[PDB]
Amino acid sequence: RVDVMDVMNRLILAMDLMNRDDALRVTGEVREYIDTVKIGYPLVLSEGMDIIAEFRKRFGCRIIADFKVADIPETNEKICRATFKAGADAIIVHGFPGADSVRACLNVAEEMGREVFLLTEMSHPGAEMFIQGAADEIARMGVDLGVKNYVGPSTRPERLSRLREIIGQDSFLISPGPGETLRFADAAIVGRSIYLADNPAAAAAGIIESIK
Amino acid sequence: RVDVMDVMNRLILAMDLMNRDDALRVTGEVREYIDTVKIGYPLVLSEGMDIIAEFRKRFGCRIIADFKVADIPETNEKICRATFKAGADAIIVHGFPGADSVRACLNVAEEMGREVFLLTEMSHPGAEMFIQGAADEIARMGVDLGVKNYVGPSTRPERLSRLREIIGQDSFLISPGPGETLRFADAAIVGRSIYLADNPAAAAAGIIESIK
Repeated sequence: RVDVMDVMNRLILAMDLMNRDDALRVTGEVREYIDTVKIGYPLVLSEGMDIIAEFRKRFGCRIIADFKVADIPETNEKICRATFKAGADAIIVHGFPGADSVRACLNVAEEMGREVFLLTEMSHPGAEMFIQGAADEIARMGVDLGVKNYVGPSTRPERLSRLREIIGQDSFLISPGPGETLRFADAAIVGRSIYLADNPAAAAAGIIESIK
Repeated sequence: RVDVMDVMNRLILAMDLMNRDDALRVTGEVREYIDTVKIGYPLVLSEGMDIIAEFRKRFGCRIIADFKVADIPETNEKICRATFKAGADAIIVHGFPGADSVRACLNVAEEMGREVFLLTEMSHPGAEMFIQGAADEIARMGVDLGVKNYVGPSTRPERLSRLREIIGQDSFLISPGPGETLRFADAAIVGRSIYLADNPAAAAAGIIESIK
């Protein structure tokens, strides 16, 4: 599909290291394989929001800010604006706080020509308490709102199938990573297997060969 | 109660401005009235995490990082660690992602001798979709885990009495403001009516008068 983003090799690097030197080094090594890097609070709080501009200027990669935005609408607006001003191409937002909080993010994205990803579900043990039960409704809330980009877990492939069912084949979906993840998701997110590898470039290359 | 924090005059400043000069100026002006300042991502993402150390060194105020932490346990750990390293006395965490994500924050707080506040409920319109229905259970989850500090809304006083009922009289509870708020909460949080006032110092003093 043409109106959703193109992620090189369907593989997104989760750059979860907290040290700038380490983060830049690994990312540089895999740039021939990956053009989209997901950055979280661990790195930006440790090293500064300026690191986003650094990734983009050094490597020309797309940056997804995995900030799991989860505040009231006014605060969400401010967070999204500060994040997009720093250069992020996209931001990941929680749906649990409801439609107004999501729309606040969509508004700033509209103003600044950036993207919003709705996080529908998480896969860590405690997610079963509240998140899993809300996930389908959060996905539908996104769809009813024209959200185009989603994040789903890939510890349960069949959940991805339900999610893909709700958001349609048109929507852009990314999920952690693998063969059956990519049967549902447009791109897989990979972290440790790359950034902790003795040879990250080889690790990335290896994963892509599997993706065939 | 002695094992819960003392907030000067039961009044917490919500420092929601995004530029460092304005933020420091207002906070300085109210330091005679307020010793506890809540700061959020809008300010720290715009100006850097170093601003926390600045508030503390300049004014000797307690800093609560309103980061609404809402990630998986490992990432929550890293977020709390970076935040406490930067000097925050306390951090606010979402309960919706479940007990393991909260406990991760409690672990780092235990290691570093800092505090965790559990956010039980929000009051913005979209909260009715998912958060309000989960609020009592999130509060009970906090209690079952010995969380001692809580954040609750103050747009519905009766919700505060429900929350106070669940967490007990021993727990520390903070909520937006203030007269009816302080029947239930230990301290009220105030933002705009102080930081946008032509005379913040007078605004603060004015509010404290009404609290007697």
